[PDB]
Amino acid sequence: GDELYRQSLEIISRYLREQATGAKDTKPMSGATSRKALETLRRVGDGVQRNHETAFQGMLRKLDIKNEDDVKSLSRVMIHVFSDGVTNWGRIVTLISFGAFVAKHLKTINQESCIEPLAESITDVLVRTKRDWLVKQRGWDGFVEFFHV
Ligand SMILES: Cc1cc(OCCCc2c(C(=O)O)[nH]c3cc(Cl)ccc23)cc(C)c1Cl
Repeated sequence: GDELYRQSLEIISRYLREQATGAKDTKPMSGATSRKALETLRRVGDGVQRNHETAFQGMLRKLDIKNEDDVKSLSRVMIHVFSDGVTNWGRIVTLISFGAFVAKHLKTINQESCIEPLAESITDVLVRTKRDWLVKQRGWDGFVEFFHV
């Protein structure tokens, strides 16, 4: 995906590590288009883990994530849930927020090494399945606008 992929991997990766563990990545992060996306994501996102906790918990249970090898096998189930039907920014937040929910879990069991791979995985599925649509919304820029004020 090049630019779209590089940008999405940064937003999602930082958001997931931010979610499990505190704290920002101080490194400046080819655009402030990314900073604006992280913040929109940070605010619209924290609700979702709240509201869907039971369901999220159930899904994680089925998944059985213990190690890095398990994270590498999640793509098919991840595409399965994501690509059915209608696309919107809200569905994307849900893909990303679960990813953050899964990421928190990864930390608890001291597998924080797995988070980067989880992010790569999520970004692959997002850009592969929804690429054309995303380009149409202008990508991350379209995202911040859709949720603005
Ligand atoms: C990181 C990650 C994200 C995923 O998101 C799939 C699409 C979002 C979604 C949707 C959805 O967009 O229809 N419904 C969900 C329900 C639960 Cl319990 C969890 C996620 C969703 C799905 C999986 C399996 C994984 Cl591992």
